[PDB]
Amino acid sequence: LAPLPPHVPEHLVFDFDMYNPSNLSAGVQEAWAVLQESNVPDLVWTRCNGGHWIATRGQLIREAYEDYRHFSSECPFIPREAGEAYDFIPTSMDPPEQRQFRALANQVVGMPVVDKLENRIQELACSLIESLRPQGQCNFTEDYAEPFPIRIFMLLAGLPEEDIPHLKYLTDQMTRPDGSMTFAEAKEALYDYLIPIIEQRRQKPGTDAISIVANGQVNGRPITSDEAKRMCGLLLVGGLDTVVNFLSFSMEFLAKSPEHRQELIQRPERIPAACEELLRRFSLVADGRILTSDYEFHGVQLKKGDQILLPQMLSGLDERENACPMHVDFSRQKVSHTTFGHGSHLCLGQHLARREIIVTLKEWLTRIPDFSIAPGAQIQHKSGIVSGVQALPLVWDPATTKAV
Ligand code: HEM
Ligand SMILES: CC1(C)[C@@H]2CC[C@@]1(C)C(=O)C2
Ligand SMILES: [K+]
Repeated sequence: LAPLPPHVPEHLVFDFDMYNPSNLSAGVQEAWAVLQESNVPDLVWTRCNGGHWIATRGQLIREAYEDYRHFSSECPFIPREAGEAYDFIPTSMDPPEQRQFRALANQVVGMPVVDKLENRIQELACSLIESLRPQGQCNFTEDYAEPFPIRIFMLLAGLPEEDIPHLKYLTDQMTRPDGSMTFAEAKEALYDYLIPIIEQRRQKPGTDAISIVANGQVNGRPITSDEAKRMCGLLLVGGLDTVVNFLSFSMEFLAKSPEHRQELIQRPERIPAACEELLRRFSLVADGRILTSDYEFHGVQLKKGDQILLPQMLSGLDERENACPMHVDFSRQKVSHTTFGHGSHLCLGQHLARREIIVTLKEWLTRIPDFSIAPGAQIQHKSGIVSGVQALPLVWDPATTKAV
């Protein structure tokens, strides 16, 4: 708890801690939605994590993500020193300047590249699921959620699988620090890892993601080694944490909900619609922006330099955006969310994520149609810049499964 700044009023203080929320034991999204109770203002100030604003409603979150003249991406993380050290590209930049770099990032993770990776993403998911199928049980986080997305990103990036444990450790410190590393120390470690590779790939350009970034042009002039490093690093973080945690949330839910399992087994063409409704319900990111000047937003005076968390998770959980928001409805008519962000920084890896998510649902449900949480397990969630699931022990009877 940091001492309250002169310009912030007493009645908007809502001491929420985003790395360790109060009702976390009930589920991390539920823990965040305490911010949407009837008794909580649209925009509150928490004194936790150095102090910062928290917009709690989707109307405010979208407007702040659209207004980059006031809410800048230059310091997008909380606590302030992580936000200051944060210099990844394209995310730490605002438009107009941001735009050249994003186009280049889009060339290595976009839709055309999801199309090239189609065969491998399918192969690997079938493969891992087939391997687990006869055991009748798995540790989902470790046995699928991590290895499926991660090995596809290491593949794209042309990096050896033996590097996963180091890299995933650093990525987790940047999003759910355990205390052992500052955001800045984690980031430097990641750049240290990428420096030589970028240089090798500048000499002998290849087909992999690092080569493509590193030998790229940003609106016609050559990227520097420095800028390639700051783009590559973002890419690794993006490919090593969000899909991984997202898959666990979705599989935890299906494990507790036989009727939803039955719906996709009966009607698999509903899987894309169900993925979007799961991305709404089990949204997991929350980063934010910094004020470029004094500004009055929805009746609250914001001070130049003030940080504001704009939880991308909160927009589709808001009852004002979706009726009965904690309810999963695959037939939901207008699935509204900001799970993949909003404004000029819209997730560039969202096509790759949706493909991994849909392939996982289809291929898991095809081979292991029936499965549940292990008896006696209480699933724990974790909060931070990206929220996630600590471990997910699943069981099933092999006699009900099929090799495909
Ligand atoms: C469920 C999975 C994912 C979710 C929920 C998600 C969400 C987001 C969000 C909320 C942002 C914007 C943050 C901000 O405005 O500060 C973002 C940006 C971005 N994401 Fe994702 N993401 C996911 C997967 C991925 C993947 C798999 C990649 C591939 C490496 C990726 C790469 C990026 C990049 C490069 C940006 C930066 C866009 C810019 O700053 O212009 N993401 N993502
Ligand atoms: C908030 C994010 C998901 C988005 C991509 C990776 C991430 C952690 C950032 O650093 C940008
Ligand atoms: K910064």
